[PDB]
Amino acid sequence: DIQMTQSPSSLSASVGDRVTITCRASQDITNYVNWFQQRPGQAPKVLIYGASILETGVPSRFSGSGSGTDFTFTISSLQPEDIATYYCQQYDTLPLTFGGGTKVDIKR
Amino acid sequence: DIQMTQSPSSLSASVGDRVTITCRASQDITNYVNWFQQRPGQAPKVLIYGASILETGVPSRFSGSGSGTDFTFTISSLQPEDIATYYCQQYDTLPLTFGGGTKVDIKR
Amino acid sequence: DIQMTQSPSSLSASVGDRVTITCRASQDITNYVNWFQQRPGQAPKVLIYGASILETGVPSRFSGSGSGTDFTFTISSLQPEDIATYYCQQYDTLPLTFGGGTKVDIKR
Amino acid sequence: DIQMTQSPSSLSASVGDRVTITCRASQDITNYVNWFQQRPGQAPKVLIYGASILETGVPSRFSGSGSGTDFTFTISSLQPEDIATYYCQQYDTLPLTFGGGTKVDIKR
Repeated sequence: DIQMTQSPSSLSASVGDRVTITCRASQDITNYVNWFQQRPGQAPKVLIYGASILETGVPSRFSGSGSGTDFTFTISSLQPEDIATYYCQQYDTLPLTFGGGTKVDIKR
Repeated sequence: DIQMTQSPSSLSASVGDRVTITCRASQDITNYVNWFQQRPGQAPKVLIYGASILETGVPSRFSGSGSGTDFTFTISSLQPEDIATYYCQQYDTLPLTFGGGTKVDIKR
Repeated sequence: DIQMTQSPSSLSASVGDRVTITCRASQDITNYVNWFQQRPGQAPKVLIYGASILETGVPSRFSGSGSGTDFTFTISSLQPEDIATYYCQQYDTLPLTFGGGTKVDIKR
Repeated sequence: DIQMTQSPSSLSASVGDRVTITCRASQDITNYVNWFQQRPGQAPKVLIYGASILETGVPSRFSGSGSGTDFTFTISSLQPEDIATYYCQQYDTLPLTFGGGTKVDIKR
């Protein structure tokens, strides 16, 4: 359908680091991308929608960009609370496919 | 902001057993409900879209029904391999929202 | 002295992915940065010197940039041979300090 | 391209023992030799620079000598914690090059 390739699949970094996650769509999805945060045992939580629109009450350290086939999710300055798996989801054409996830770990 | 309520939050079924999980919408979403299967350590996989339409290559023991606000998801005979967390997601109104998920487990 | 902060400290990706590694220097180092590749049990091998100069016989998929305090190492398209730990080293002021390394793993 | 030859490639010493590793330069590098300690899973750490100058906070059982092309690195009494791979690096001529390293181990 529309394939979302997400990289890296895992990353470990330290607090205050910049974290960049990408998503490449199989075809032009314009800016129909959701970025979700999923803490363990939780349900994916909308961070960014419309590829670059931050959901109300989401720290400004999270940002997204791109259009077309290449999207970027940036965590400006990793904070101890950010441990989780991040996902991109295209909502352009059904089925609304998800990239593979990026497991973010924070080193002591 | 459509809230999606899902139950039960956890289950423990013996393989062979039938499973029904529901999603109640905080409003009329017609039939725009995605049902996902999230395996442990993997990304959410589309099982059903359009509330009842099965995805290509999805086992038929999986069925979806509902229209409006109430939706049901059924696994006809829990397989050893159905163990995962299932989620409903609304695609009516932006931003797309998920229900809390249901953690389906197998007993011994 | 001069502190090189490198992120991420670990990453796992797939073949054909773009990989971006950064190094932030404590102070202006101009373009006095070495990027090394270290396969297990091996000695660090110079990939890039002068921050952006590729060492003779190094695949063009490896590139580097930046000046001042922010340097980037990019692997254009990860290849199965690239499994290793990557390091930045500043050679501006003694002692010639190393960033913390990025362990690159490739998922099947 | 200065080649740096280092020996031995491996050692196995009993704690208390004295250790000498050398680095022969493929040419005259005066005294620009770095000696690094690379612990298992960590980045290279500067022990000696300027061939013989000890780094701030470095144990004195570590000494460096040589000028020209031949350099020696000595650990006066191998500590349980000296287990690592040591490396010499020339900083005379670009690009900076490392010797093959010496994997110092402790016996039982």
